[PDB]
Amino acid sequence: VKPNYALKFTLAGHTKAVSSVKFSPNGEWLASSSADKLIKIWGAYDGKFEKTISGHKLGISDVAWSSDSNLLVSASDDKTLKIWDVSSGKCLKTLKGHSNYVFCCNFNPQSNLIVSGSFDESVRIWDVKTGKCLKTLPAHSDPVSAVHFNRDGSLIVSSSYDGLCRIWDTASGQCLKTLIDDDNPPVSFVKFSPNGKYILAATLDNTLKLWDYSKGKCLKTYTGHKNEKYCIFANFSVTGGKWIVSGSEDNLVYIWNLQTKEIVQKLQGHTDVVISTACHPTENIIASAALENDKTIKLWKSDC
Ligand SMILES: Clc1ccc(OCCCNc2ncc[nH]2)c(Cl)c1
Repeated sequence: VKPNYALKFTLAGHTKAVSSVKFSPNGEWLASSSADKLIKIWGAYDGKFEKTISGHKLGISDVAWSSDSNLLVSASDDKTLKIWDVSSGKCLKTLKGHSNYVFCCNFNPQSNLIVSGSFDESVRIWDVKTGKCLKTLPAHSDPVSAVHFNRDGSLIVSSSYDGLCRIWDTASGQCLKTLIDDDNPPVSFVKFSPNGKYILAATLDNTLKLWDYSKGKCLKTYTGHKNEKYCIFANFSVTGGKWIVSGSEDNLVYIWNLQTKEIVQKLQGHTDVVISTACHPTENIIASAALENDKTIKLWKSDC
């Protein structure tokens, strides 16, 4: 009914704020991106540093894995995304088209496509093999904070400081849905649930909400943490108990019971804002990463 996540490893190496951490789908690796313009790879189970991947000319806000765990895509302040072959370290493609900072990115499950969101208020859909932009979506009227494909890649969800979450048809580019609550504070993060029936959205009023989007209504609300300034990732934890996991501006990792909405654990250790968390695909392992005054990544493990 409660997990018992405890610190196992602290991963040090980035020289500026860490922006994002993601587990490879095959569970072997952790990738991290940073304001220090670098991507670093780490052992998911031992926390052992593996390699550094370089090339962006400015800081990196996001990194994501392909489904086969062989490629990474990164989103940078240099207005580009880059596709990387992880084993060789080579930049396969540089995706050019955004006219300002690229803030978020993801592969679709088939991993033939990349979606990106930018400060330029647009969402773009890219072809992985050619590196060319397929669609530019006039998605929002403020910076785009997050983009995510659903389980079969037919849908994209985006969020923005303009207070909206929007659902897009991947194939046509048409806006299928706009989610409005009773109010519209900036939306700082969004992603589909594993089954694709729900979306989880963070707003900069210290609140996480679980939405049934097809019915366009809020089902759950998660509070207790602090989130008023940063685009903090949130996760569905599914390997053990069903949790909601998120970072917080009080330097803690918050874990909620998905159903009761109660806080079931708060992980202490970081010394600055926890901007990013990730959940291991098969083991009860959480990765967390923190901002400039901390710079470390932490690996936590629970027995349930
Ligand atoms: Cl001061 C500051 C401000 C922002 C930063 O990273 C961007 C936020 C985290 N990325 C993200 N959230 C959702 C999609 N990508 C960092 Cl590293 C430092």
